[PDB]
Amino acid sequence: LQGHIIENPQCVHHIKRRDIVLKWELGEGAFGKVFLAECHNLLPEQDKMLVAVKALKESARQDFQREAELLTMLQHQHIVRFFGVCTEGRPLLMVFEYMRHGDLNRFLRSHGPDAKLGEDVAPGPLGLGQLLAVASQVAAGMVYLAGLHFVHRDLATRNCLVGQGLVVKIGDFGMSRDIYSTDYYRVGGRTMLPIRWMPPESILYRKFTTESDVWSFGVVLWEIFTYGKQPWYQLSNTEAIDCITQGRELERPRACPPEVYAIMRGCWQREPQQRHSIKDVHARLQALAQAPPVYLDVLG
Ligand SMILES: Cc1ncc(NC(=O)NC2c3ccccc3-c3ccccc32)c(-c2ccccc2)n1
Repeated sequence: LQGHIIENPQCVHHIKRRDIVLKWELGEGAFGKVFLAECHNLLPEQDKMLVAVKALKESARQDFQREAELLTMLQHQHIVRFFGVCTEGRPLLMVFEYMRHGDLNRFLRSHGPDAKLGEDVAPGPLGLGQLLAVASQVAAGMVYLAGLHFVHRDLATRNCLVGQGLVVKIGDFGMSRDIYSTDYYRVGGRTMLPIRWMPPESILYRKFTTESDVWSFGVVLWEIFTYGKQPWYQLSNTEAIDCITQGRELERPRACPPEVYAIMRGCWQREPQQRHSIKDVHARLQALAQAPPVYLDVLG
């Protein structure tokens, strides 16, 4: 499964069941459901705090232990915080920080020109500075994963979360194939591929590396500047496979300056070895994110 942390061949904190108090469901997938909950005695000078709890729907017990081990390793400002597990009785639970604004795709769409309707964001569409801040934070999380030699394989805005103060982090609760089924191409009986985010070598040769994740980051950058639109939305799944393998590139979004579109094309070099590194991509976006109003006003 592309995006499943256990596809990486690289101690776990435990929380008592009495310390977790379920509030309501946030979502559900084929592997289980997610709830908002209050977690007691988790962090000092807080006493009580909101968390997102993933409940497991055997080999699944072994998958759970391996997932928990890998999630414990990931500790970064731009990776969704994993607090630990609850193993006393059933269902087994995984506890994560709660991200108020939900997934990045939903956040972009709700703050784009097609939205229906102010604590963390100004009225109307997200400005250039805000779009650059979002992009920079996702790149920072990808720099951290590249540094640990982790290959995501399902990087996309749906697989990022947005918290209070527009803090953006990479992470998901394993429900993207259920919530965003049209973002995947169904092969056989259960295989679902995020082809629109995949480079030619991943589609043609099934090779996944730090470089295929750079390509996916370029597509993320494109989703950010189109306010969450699906890449190749005008194409069917087979038509998108044809365009990607033929070497066609996503058009410059209207809200995207040429400086940013350059960073996107740098992620989309046909040859994996010639794609810019995530360190270089993050350095450029961060520089543009923290540029003074005088400098990015002439970019916009
Ligand atoms: C069946 C299925 N399909 C996709 C899934 N998604 C992931 O493994 N996402 C990882 C990930 C994968 C690469 C790199 C980083 C990170 C990361 C970081 C924070 C939070 C979550 C993740 C899961 C799943 C299993 C346990 C807990 C949460 C999700 N389960």
